Amino acid sequence: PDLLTNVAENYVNQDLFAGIEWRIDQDGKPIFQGCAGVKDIETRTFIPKNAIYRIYSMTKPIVSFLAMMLIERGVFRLSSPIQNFDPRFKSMKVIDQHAHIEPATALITIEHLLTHQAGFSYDFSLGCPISAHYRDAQLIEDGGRDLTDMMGVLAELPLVFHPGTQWKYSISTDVLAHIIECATGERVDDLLQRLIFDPLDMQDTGFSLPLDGASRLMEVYGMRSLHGLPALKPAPHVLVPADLGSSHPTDDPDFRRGGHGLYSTLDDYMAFANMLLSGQTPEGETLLSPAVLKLALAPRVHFGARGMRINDEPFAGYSWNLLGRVMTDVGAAAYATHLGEFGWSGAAATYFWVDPTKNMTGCVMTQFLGSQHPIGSDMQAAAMSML
Amino acid sequence: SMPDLLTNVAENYVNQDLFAGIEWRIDQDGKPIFQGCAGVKDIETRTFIPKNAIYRIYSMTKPIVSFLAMMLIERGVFRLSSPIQNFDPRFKSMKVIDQHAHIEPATALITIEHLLTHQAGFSYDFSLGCPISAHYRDAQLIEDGGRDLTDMMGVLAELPLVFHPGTQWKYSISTDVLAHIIECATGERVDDLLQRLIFDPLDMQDTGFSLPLDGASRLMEVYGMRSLHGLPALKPAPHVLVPADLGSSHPTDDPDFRRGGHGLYSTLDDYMAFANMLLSGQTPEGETLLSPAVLKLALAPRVHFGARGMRINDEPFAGYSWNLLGRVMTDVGAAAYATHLGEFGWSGAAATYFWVDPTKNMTGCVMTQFLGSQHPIGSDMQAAAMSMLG
Amino acid sequence: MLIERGVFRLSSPIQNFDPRFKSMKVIDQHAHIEPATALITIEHLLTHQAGFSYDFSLGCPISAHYRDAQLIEDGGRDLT
Amino acid sequence: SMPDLLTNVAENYVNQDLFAGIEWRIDQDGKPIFQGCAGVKDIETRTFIPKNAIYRIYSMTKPIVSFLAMMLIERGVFRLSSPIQNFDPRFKSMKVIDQHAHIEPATALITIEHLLTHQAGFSYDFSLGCPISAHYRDAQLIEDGGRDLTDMMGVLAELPLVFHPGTQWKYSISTDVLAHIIECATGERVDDLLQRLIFDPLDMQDTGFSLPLDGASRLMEVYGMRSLHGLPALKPAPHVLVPADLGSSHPTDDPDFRRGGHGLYSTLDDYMAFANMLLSGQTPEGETLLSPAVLKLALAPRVHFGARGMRINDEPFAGYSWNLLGRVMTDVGAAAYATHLGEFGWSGAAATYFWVDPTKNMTGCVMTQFLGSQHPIGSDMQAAAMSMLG
Ligand SMILES: O=[N+]([O-])c1ccc(OP(=O)(O)O)cc1
Ligand SMILES: O=[N+]([O-])c1ccc(OP(=O)(O)O)cc1
Ligand SMILES: O=[N+]([O-])c1ccc(OP(=O)(O)O)cc1
Repeated sequence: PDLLTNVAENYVNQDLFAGIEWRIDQDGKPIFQGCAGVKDIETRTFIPKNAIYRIYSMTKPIVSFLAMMLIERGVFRLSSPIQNFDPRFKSMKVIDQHAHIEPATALITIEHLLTHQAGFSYDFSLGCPISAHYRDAQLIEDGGRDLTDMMGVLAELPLVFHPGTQWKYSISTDVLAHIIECATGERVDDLLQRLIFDPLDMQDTGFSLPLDGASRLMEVYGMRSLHGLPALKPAPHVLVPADLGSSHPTDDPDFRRGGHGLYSTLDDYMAFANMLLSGQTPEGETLLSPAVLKLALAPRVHFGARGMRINDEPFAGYSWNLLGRVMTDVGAAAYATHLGEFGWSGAAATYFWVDPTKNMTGCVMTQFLGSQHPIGSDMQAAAMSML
Repeated sequence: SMPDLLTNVAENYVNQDLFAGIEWRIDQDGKPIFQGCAGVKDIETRTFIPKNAIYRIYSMTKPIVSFLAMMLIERGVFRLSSPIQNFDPRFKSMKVIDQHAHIEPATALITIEHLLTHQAGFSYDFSLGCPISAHYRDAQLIEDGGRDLTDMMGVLAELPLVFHPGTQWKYSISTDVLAHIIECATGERVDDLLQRLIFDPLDMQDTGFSLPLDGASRLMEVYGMRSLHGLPALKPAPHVLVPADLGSSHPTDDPDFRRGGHGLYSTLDDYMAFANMLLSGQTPEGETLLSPAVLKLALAPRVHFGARGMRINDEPFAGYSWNLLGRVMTDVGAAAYATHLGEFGWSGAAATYFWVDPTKNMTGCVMTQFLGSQHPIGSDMQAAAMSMLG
Repeated sequence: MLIERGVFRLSSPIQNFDPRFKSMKVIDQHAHIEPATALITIEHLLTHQAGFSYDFSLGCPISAHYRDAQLIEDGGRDLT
Repeated sequence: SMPDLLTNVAENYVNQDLFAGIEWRIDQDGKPIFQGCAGVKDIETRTFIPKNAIYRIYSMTKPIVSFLAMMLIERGVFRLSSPIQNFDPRFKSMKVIDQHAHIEPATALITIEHLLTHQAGFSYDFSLGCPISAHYRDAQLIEDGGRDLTDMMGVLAELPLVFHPGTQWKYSISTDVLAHIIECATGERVDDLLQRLIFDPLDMQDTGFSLPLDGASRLMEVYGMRSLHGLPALKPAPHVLVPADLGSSHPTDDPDFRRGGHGLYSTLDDYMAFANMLLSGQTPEGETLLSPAVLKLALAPRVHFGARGMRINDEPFAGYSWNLLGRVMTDVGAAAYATHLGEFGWSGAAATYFWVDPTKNMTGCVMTQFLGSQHPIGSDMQAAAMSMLG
């Protein structure tokens, strides 16, 4: 049966998500797709054609792919120290949970940024020795602050471990976007447009809305604590519109970030996902060589007993490569997958995957912050089970 | 023939514009042997240090409330092993948070002993890098001095600890929890218990959580830029003699203000009475406040530290272990300033400091008011006194 | 099959379906008892990593209490 | 000037309906310095505590049988290193079981020293979570008091140990094994040996495994809900003053009942005679029961514990190590109630407790009958006496 529809319709019928779209492609063509629910529960408008989503950290694989392109082109390399491009990142310090501060004993590199092993953290990180100082500095909160200036403020704060030595999901993709700007003399949104979006015909993807985008923007729900005091337990899963403050503007021509901030559509994100199966456009234009794509996808960070975790939530059987998660042990996985399946997700519950063993890609688009229901993994499992 | 190094230290500090006013006294065999004063009550006015000047002693409150706990143990109200949840069920089912966002139930009950040793897993609002201090600040545990002790404890009780009770050491709000548990166990207020069991018998008439009737004109001005409850600083505040803003954390005339870990006003003379008593457990007249057996139980080294040593916000207390009342010198060859084996006492945020040295039958106290001092005046005065007493 | 059908998932805490399994404790061979520090999941049950034992388990810190409770012995008792 | 905290403790316990009747005595320099009684013989009848009241002292039997072992060592019957299998071949070829169902041969012989230190690997029927206690209960080792010591030991000998002899510590039935090995080595009965070598010389006329002829009317009633040999409890039995059913585990008039780890009846006065003797190894008249060298051998700390400390059924004995006769205080800074370095003694299941404190030439004993007390009356009485003796 159509497990994907059953999952999505159950979520809508239980008042857990307002609206959901999905598509799964094989060999670059749709084999499953659908939608459930509405754009917004307040007026129950149907999900529009080419509906627009805040994809949050699904921005990261895109910005990471751009960095790989610049590496291939010789702009910098995995081992390049970031201080070479912005000296504000010379002389970093490292703080610990016992209030001890000392100089970093290793320089932060491009590779560290792409692997979240640089020692940065995130404003919303619970129990973190530095997240209070991120919150005070409004790093995530102040969406109106130019990328360049936000980085100056971040650069003055201590890391939470010595670069290279541990893993922690972090604001490092934003650092990467900034370093890209320093290295190229170009803005990251312009680079993304020219090198990735245009070639893949992703006309609806950017850090601001298309001129006709307002009526297509999905409403966002949920109570997650994104820049306030980190919650000691998850907020109740209730469909109430989320307040994004000034963290995520719709029409700021200078808003650009590395770790979040893109608006996209299901169709646009599917084009990016399909490309990751080969490094080419559908017409056959190369965006990244097979060699460098293999370098980007190979498992690079391996995890101990407790596995990969973010705010203590597990990613069972996953390792980290230069673009996001990668399945390295089906016997440890918590939901259907195959060896080498890779991808990432976003705070508003958007999720995608690429499964090279099946030449398969999939994406679930929805808008819920702080979900207590792992819709992304439920939809991947459903799709896997339908092959 | 040794010169007066005590006066020299105090004088230099005042002449260097580092502290406004400083008073000190060192007693031996219960009688003053060195004493002095330097500077003024306040720098704005240069009013002279009044007779019986009054100081906010902050954590020098801790040895007093700890001593009261020991008296109650001696009297059978509770024991070191008593789980605090027996007296306040709000402390049943504690959780423990870590630096990786992981929360789990505590695997051990918090006891009276844990509170007196700072091994309960509590923290403090100003603790830099702490997995929970952000939640303390949001709750305004320290900032909101007007909140009753009992109500503040209800808010604290809902927060997780930062390690499992008994398994580590971290200087903390646990003495406030102890003051509260004392009230739960006895059905009395901690300020009344302190008044009747300690202050009255020792004639400490100027000591309490609010100013005496004639106290306002005797209150020393407090200086410095330490932030007691704001975002913890990444480096020490500059040492500048500017008056400190205490907000509403340390009221002068709130008849219900009472705490375990700070909040007392006292005077040099009153505190010396307490310190001298600690040499024997008796009042000068010979009333026993605490038997020699239980005083020995309280002073014996109880928490021992591992290479890193005892630290608070990463500042070292070199060669010190912890007993039920505060610090205790356990290795002179690791000490960072003059002392003798067994020397004990504590200090307060505004740079007040005292010690008791049983090998010399000596006590010492320096009183001053500076929050966030970059100069360890307490240890400098102790070292000076040690150097002067053979 | 029920996982494939979406009834629950490997990571589902069992207490979500029967709250009698909230607040489990853990015993050891030295008589020490403490609260469990992790919730039991469907995956734990399928892998025998939940911490349960068996009435007939020799040397087990809890099998005596299973035997006293007749868990295996009392076949007539309803599963629930 | 210190008030009578001993009477206060006892009184409160009786007035709170927590214990039926309590007697205590503290001696210094071999003469009574504090003493008293509180409550009644039995709550049903409220009969007053009789003269020379008799108590089941349970594991306060252990220091007595241990002391007899030391006398026999001094006399050359055996040595600390003697393998017990030399005296009873039933203890040849022991096995060791673990919590994972694995059984293997013991890699070391059990010695006299192992039995006196509870390091032989034996356990006890009531031990919660134990790899072997289920088999002890099936065998009715404790329950069947009517079974001769010699026969019970044959049944025990067939069971595996829970660790290899010498490698760990667990409070156990090993003192019963010792009593038995004493009988094997000497060809005499342990009760006769105790009578001749210890009770007679110390004039302990009311002490033995059966009641004196006029004993029944003097026997204190025993209360409480602890289950001595049933399925071990997952949490403490409620503390309720209801008479306890001892079944046939503790007969009053069985001329062959004798054990190493429990079973003696005694009186406060008789036990104080034993305790006082332990200060010197001599009778009041000056007969040597045990030379100073061997008494020192017996009292020196012999088993040292690792962070977790000494525990029995997970209850702590904080700051205590173990010597050949029972507990010994080795760190006052880890102690959970007042004491001095070197204080030693033991206690019994029905809440009887005694201590000897060589630094004060002091002994103390509290007698009461409550099985499974949730209130540590023994330690409370010790703390009270310590507080009263400077
Ligand atoms: O900017 N943000 O609010 C923000 C940025 C990144 C986040 O992380 P994610 O949940 O992995 O997308 C979550 C929130
Ligand atoms: O409440 N307070 O502001 C506060 C309490 C305790 C303190 O700790 P101290 O520096 O050891 O006195 C410091 C400040
Ligand atoms: O035989 N018994 O019933 C028995 C034997 C030993 C006991 O151990 P205790 O509590 O240390 O006296 C308790 C009970």
